[PDB]
Parts: sequence; structure tokens; C-alpha cells
Amino acid sequence: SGFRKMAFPSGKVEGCMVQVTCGTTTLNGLWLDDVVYCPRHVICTSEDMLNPNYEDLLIRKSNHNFLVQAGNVQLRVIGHSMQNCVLKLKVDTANPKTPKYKFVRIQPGQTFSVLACYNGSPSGVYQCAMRPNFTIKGSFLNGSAGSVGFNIDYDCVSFCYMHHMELPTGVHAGTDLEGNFYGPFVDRQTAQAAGTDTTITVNVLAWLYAAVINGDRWFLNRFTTTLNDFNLVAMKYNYEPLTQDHVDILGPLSAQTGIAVLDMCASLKELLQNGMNGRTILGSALLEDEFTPFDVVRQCNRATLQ
Amino acid sequence: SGFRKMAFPSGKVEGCMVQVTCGTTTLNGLWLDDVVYCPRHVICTSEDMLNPNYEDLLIRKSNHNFLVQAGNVQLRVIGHSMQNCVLKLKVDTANPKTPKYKFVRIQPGQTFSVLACYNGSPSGVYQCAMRPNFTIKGSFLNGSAGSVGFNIDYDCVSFCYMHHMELPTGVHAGTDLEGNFYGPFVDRQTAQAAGTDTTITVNVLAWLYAAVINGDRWFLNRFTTTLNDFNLVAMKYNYEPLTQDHVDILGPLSAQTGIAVLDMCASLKELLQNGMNGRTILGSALLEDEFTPFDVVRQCNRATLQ
Repeated sequence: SGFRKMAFPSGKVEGCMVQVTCGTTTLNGLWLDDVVYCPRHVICTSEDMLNPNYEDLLIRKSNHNFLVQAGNVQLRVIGHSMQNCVLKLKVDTANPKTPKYKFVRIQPGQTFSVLACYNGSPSGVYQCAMRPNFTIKGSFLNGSAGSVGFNIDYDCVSFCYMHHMELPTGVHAGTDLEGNFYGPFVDRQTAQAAGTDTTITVNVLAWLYAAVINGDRWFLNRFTTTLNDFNLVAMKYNYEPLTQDHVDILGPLSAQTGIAVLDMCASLKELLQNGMNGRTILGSALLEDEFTPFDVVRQCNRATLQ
Repeated sequence: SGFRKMAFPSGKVEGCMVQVTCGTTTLNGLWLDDVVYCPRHVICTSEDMLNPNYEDLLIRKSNHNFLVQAGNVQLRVIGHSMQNCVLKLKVDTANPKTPKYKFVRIQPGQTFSVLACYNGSPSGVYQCAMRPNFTIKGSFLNGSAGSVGFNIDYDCVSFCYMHHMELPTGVHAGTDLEGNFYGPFVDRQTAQAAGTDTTITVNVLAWLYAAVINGDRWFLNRFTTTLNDFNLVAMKYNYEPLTQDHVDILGPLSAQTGIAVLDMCASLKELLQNGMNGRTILGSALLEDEFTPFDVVRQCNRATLQ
């Protein structure tokens, strides 16, 4: 019983974090085999961050300009490549703690765990979701760039996010591990803003089906709605329109419980218009969009053979 | 910017988790040097869990009755001691991944990070607080006993909780690492219940001072209250009475901001009686009691030199 927002265990990622310093600019890098991946703006001085020409900044930088430290071990840079917004530093030492890994680019709505680091030291770990506007509603301070986001399936760490910058609004933006930005953003200290943040309707649906499994069935269906109508009421509450793939992605949830997406969309229809009153669902006092279908079923209470 | 419930990085604890099996009963153990600490009810068969005599169950158990596995490595038990509700298995192999550690018994209100394991494999990590009734509002399934809770100061892991059982209500109960239970509970499958769960008022106060620092100052003080009056309104909302130590524990928060505990107690006075309306604080739509003063200041936005 119980229902918490869990991150994956962070140990396999902790063994890859290092400090990268170029000049008087320091952030974090991800050390896999003999390459350290880090945001490319580690090469920029304070003023160069308004409109950098990263090409030209890098061509003036030699290897000794880079200090990379794994704890008390200095790793010497023997070469570099710029790949999109991420800089690959080849180092003289292959990381003996490299886990089985891959790079994957996630989709908005999907969740992952973040290991927030400063000065190459892991600070803490927390679970989050890619918002539909491609930002993450994270918790990041200056010096946290290079912190990565990941998922762990069996023993294989799928890295999906590297952290670069914070938007004026306070939300965060970054790239995959190939350095391509998530969203229409750029690594430049320039006035930028994200689109309108919708709510991940499919995630809130998987959440309600969860409540139904564990026992919280207050506010359960008492009506119906054509997918279109829900979208109309959801539009006023910046709720991401619901598609039939959304209706199918629930998989073993409309079933294995026997309630319908529309019946749930109807309970959601009311809680967005009339409110939650004083009651709560799975502890949360607000509709939750950071749980996906896989996250839901893992924590759900099981049947007891007697 | 941003404000998330962060667990400490779990890696140092992951390297200590093992599987402990006695007979046909399996749970997790904590492997430090050449001792594995695990809940003592690993020695009980299904029926022995209503009213066990652990003394007598253990005296009938020899070392070979214990299978302890660290991954693919079997660790042979060479002796055991029962210490309160925790069983110490001495093993033929000292754990080379033992971090610098200590055992500490935390106080209700204090937070810690939980590494939930099944079959000796870390499953995920999440931050929680010891409730005033000594339960933890965790997320635990059968087989998760032996999962531990911890804090990390610098590189020293302070283990503070080992997980034993789930109450009828769905909340969780466990011991320190000396095996003394947190609360008036026992490792027996018997009808048990916790006291009334109060809210950690000092934690909600540190939270509001945080909101004030980061910028959310809606609902800020517009009145005053003698500590006594707040307690009167807090009594109806099962809010833990507020003491002057509580008023002093804020430390650099009433100051370093300049608002008063009572002014905050007054804003809290209203949000408990009239409500939060449609607004939220630091994202949460409910009053939060799982952040302490230290948790608050670490994540708060800093001043930019210009």
C-alpha cells in the first residue's frame, strides 16, 4: 500500500558524474568509457553567453584548457568533438564504473529520474516528467548543468536528458545525449519562452485508474462524455486534448479494472469544473500528470492468496 | 528555481543491499562490513507470524538455514545475534563497498530517503518524513522489509530506519538499525493501530517561509495570533500543537526573511479554515509537512551578482 513518486536508484549514474572546468566556468559531465559528455556552454565566458559562436569559441580552446576531475582523480582531455549542443571530451581514462547504457530521446508525457549535481558531486535525485511544451518542471540551480535524466530497465541505464539552462519563467530546458535540444530553445542567455503547458491527460487517467485499484473510488463515474465534449471543457483548463491513442495507451487499465476512459473523463470533467471539495486521491490534493501507465501498476496493491 | 521533494543519491546504500532467505521466507538485508542486518521475522514461517517466539524460532535455526546472496555471490552465514527486532548475520565476506556510515535514531518530523528493495534488488528511491505517530507514509509491498531509510551528510551515510511491516491502515512501521521499533508497534501479524496523525506544523512553516523566499507570497500575513489561538484552530484540523522550540527551530527563516511565526501561523490559520481557493504554493495544492528547515534553504533561489 501507499503511492509515492519514486526515482530509480541513482547509483549507476553517480559513478559517471564528473566536474568539467574550462577557464573559470564549471559544470558537470557524464563519464562513459573514455568520453565525458557535457553541455557545450562550458566553453563560454560570462559575456560570451549572450550570443556565442560555439564553433569559434572551441577552435581557440586546446585540451589543456579543460580540467576534468573524477573526485580526486584528474582526467586529462586528449581531444574533443562538438556534437550539436553537447561537447564530447575524450579522456585518458576509461570509466571502470560505466554501466550498461543507451541513449534514448523521450517524448513529452514520459517520465524520468534526474540526478542533480553540482561541482561533479551528486546532490539529490527526483522523478519528473517531460511537459508537453518540452520543458521540465525541475529543481536546478546555477552549476547544475550536465546533470542528467535517465530511466533504468533491468540493469541498462537509458539516458534521456542533459540539463542546460533555466528559462525566465523558472522552468528548465535541455537536450538528449546527442545534444539536440528538447523544444524550440537555444543555449543562449536570450529572451526565450516555452509554449502553453498543457496537462498530460493520459497520465491523470492512469492515475485515476490507479486510485480505483488501490481503493480510492470517491468521485468515481456518474456520467458519460464523447471524447469531443471533454476536450471542450479541458480547453478552458489548459488540459492537453485527449486522442484515441491516449484512450488505447491505458492498455490493461480500462480493463483489469472495467471502467471506461470517458467515464473517467467525466469524473475528470467534474473535478476540473466543480472541484475536489475536501477529499483527496492517493494523498494528492490536485490532479497528477507525472505518473504514466507503467509507473501506476508497479506500486499498486496486490491480491493476497489466503 | 523550482522546488522538488529530493531523496539523497542512493548509490552508497545500493552497494549494501542483499537478499536474505531463511526457509521459504525472503526479504532484504543491509550488508555492512561482514554483518548483514535484516528484520528478524525472516525466520518465521507464514503461521509463525501471528504470535512468534523469536527466541525459540532462532534457537532451532542453524547457519546453513540462511541463504544470503549479493547479486550472483552467495555469502555464507558463520553466526548470528538477535538484537531487539533485527537479526545480525555475520557473513564470510566483508562488503568492499561499505560506505562511511553511522546508525542514528531520528525524531518524528525529521525526513529521510528510502531505498525500496525487493529480492535484494533496489527498486526505487523516495523522500519521506517520520510522522508524529511514528509511522511513515511510505510505498512498500510484501518483500520490501529490510529496505532502509537514510540521510547522507558529506560522504557519511546515517542509516535511521529499517522497514518491517505494514499496518491495517496502509501506513508503514519499522525500527532503527539497533532494531528498536519506531512507535508502540510489534513485529506480529496482530491487530495494531497508530495514534492520531498530526501535521508537522514546524515543517509547514519552513515551507511557507520558503515560498516567501522564492517569490510566492500570496496569502501572506494580514493578521496576528497568540501561539495559543493557533493551537485552538489547529486542534480541529489535527495540526500538531506548535511549541516555542518549534518557533525557534526555524532559525534563519523568521529572520533572513523578516516575517514572524505568528504572522505565518495566521496565514496558516486562514488556509485551514477558508481554504486555498484556486491558487497554489510552490506547486503544491495542499499544505506540505515533509520539508524541514534544512531541506527548504538548500533548494531556494539565490541572489545574482550583476
